Amino acid sequence: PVSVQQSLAAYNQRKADLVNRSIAQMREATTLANGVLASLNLPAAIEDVSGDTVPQSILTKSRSVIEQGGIQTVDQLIKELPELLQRNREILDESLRLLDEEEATDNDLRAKFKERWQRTPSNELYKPLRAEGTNFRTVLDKAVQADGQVKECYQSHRDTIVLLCKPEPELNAAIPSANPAKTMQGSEVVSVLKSLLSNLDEVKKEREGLENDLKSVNFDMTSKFLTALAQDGVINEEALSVTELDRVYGGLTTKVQESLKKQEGLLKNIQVSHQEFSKMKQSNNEANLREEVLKNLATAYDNFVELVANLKEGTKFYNELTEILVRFQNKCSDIVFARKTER
Repeated sequence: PVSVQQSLAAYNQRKADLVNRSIAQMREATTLANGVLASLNLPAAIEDVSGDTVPQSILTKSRSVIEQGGIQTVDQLIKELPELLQRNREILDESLRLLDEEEATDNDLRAKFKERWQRTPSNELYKPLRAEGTNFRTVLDKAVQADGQVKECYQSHRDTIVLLCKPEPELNAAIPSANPAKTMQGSEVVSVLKSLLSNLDEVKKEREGLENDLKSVNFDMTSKFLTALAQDGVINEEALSVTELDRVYGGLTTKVQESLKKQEGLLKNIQVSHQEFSKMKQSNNEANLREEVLKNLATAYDNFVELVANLKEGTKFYNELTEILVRFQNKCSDIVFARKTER
C-alpha cells in the first residue's frame, strides 16, 4: 500500500484495459456496420447504375483478395491450427502427469510409514499448481470452442470466396446479368446516398488513427507515485491513476464515444434512405438474382477479412500460450525435483 512497484503494475493493468476496451468497441462497431451495409448491399447496388455487368466495389473487393492470396492464405492457416493446439494440450497434460505421479508416490509413502514420513504432503503443496493447471485448461476448452466456431464459419462461406478470384469468368458466374439497369441513375437521392456511404469511410479510417493514437501513449507514473509517498505516508493508487488516466486518455476517450454515437445517426438515417430508394420496387424475378447475390458478396468479403485476423491471432496466441506452458512445465518438474532431492 506504499510500494511504488506494485502501484505501477496496477496502472499498467488499468491503462491496458482502458485501451483494449476502447479498441474493442470500435472493432465491433466497424463489423456491425459492414453487416448492416452488406445486408443492404449499398456499395454494390448504387454502383449497379450500369446493371449489365457491375464490376464495381466488388472487383475492388476481389483484387484486394487476390492481393491477399485468396483461400491459399486461409486454407493453409486453418489446417495449421489443430497441431498448434495439440502441442498445447500435451505440455499441460505432461505438467500434470509429473505432478500426479510424485503425489501418488508421496501418498503411499505416508500410508506405508506415517509419522516417519513427516514432510508436508504433495496433496497440499500442489493445490496452487493444480488451481493454476485448471485455468490453462479453461482457456483451452474455450479456444477449442472458438476454433470450432471458425471452422463452420469459413466452411460455410468458402463457396462464395473461390468464385471471387476470377477476372472475366467473374461475370458468367457471379453476375446473373438481370437487365435491371434503371434510368434511375445519379438522381438526387442517389448522390445523398454516395456521400452518406463515403462519410462512413472517413469514419472507418480514423479508427486506425484513434487506435494507434491510443496504443502510442506511455505515461510513467513513477514520479507521480514517489511524490505521493513523500507527501503523505502512503500511495492511493486508484485515485492517482484515475485522475491521470483522464488527463492522458480523456481526450481520446471522447473521440471514441464520438466515433460510436456518430455512427448511430449515420446508421438509422439509411435504413430509412434505402427504403426511400426502392418505393419504385424494381423487378421481383431477374433483379432478385441481381439483388440477393450482391448482398451475399460483400458478406463473403467482410467475413473473409474477419477470418484472417481470427486465424492470424489464434496462431500468435497459441505460440505465446506455449511459451507460457513450458514455464509451467519446468516449474512442476522443478518442484518434483525438489521432492526427490528432499531430505
